[PDB]
Amino acid sequence: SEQGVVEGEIALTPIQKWFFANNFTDRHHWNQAVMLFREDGFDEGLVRQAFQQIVEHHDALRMVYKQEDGAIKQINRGLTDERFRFYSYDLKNHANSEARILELSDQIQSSIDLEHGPLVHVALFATKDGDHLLVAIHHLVVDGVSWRILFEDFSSAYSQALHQQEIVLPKKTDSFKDWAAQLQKYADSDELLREVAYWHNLETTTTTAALPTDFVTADRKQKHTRTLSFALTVPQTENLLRHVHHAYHTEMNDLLLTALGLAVKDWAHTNGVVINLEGHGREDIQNEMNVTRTIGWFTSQYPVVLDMEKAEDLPYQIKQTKENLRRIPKKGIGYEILRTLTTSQLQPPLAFTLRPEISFNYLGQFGGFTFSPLGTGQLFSPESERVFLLDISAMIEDGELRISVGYSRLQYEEKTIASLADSYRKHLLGIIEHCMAK
Repeated sequence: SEQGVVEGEIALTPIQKWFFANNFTDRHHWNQAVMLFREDGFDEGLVRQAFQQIVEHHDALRMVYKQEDGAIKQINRGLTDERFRFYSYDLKNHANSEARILELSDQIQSSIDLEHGPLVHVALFATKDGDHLLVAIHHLVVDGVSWRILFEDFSSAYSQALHQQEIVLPKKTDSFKDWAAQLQKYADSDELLREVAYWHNLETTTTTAALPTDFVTADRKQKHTRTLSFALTVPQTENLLRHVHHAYHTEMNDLLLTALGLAVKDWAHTNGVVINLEGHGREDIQNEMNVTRTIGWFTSQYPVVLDMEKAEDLPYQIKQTKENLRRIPKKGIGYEILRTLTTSQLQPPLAFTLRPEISFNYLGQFGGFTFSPLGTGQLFSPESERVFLLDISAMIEDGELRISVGYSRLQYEEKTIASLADSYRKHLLGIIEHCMAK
């Protein structure tokens, strides 16, 4: 892994190709953001010095996207242009802090220039009760794991800055340019060709059953998106984290998907649902690649087929799903590589016919700052089109496993969604109390 400054054109990864093929409205407004807080406040001269080193260290944050001849070309720029856009607000005397911060946050969320950059927007909101720091980055160069690297490096860069040290960050891992270059070689490799029989077997043995909606609409705009969330108590979560795993020796994704399949069964009255599960995507694509400290959009999407044939036997149900995901090779990273990067007609005719309507994503459990209670503002454009009928996220914060279901109000009433969420909880509690008795 080189430690210099990476420049030049990079190839579009499958998750990047999937973003452009959707043809979103205002595709420049499609970000991920976090809002930080510090009671004693931030120093803007130190925040700028930290981000000046972060964007120089992580070369993927200097990316721009050009639409020449209709095709899209992403170039990793050098240290010649601006590395980030900064916003400074002095709201120490203002009346309403939340309504003013949220209003300014949304404007910063929608002002990302994709062709000329920069893709990183940093906003500092100074109030009478501390300083709020908003960090909004376009989703094309960041994902969940990349944000954990950001929290580590920024907390270290800001620490070295106040101690009047020259900011020294850990050694660079493989660049995002090297990953995408190796991704095409692994795409045309023969190890990936050994997966075609599995994905082809999956696409032919499944029976599609459309999920019921309260209403039918052709308006998939993001402005109609609402979220219904439920959380578990911190004794229920630690039981799920420390006392229920090694009875079946499962992982987090096994128990969360088992209770999800039974929830859809008690809610939509089905026995088979195809879920669009998302993985970290930092798997072994040969060449001994290392992307532990690499920031980028590595998200891998692949359909998972849940079976609710016999929901009475919960022991048989958990073992059914646990062994269902073990059958998947390399965490499904090879699925969309086969439909976006592979340059050969695969000997078994793979058609990619599975169209999942539910998306699942487990973000994981979430040291110098603190996270602000304020929101980040609208992350997508209000005119942006919805891709999935239901977006189900899962994260652990403050010792509480908190599930969130995203839906459109033009398709579901909040009561229909609340039934699926209450059915999802009555199975999560049933699993932890069943796995703790074993």
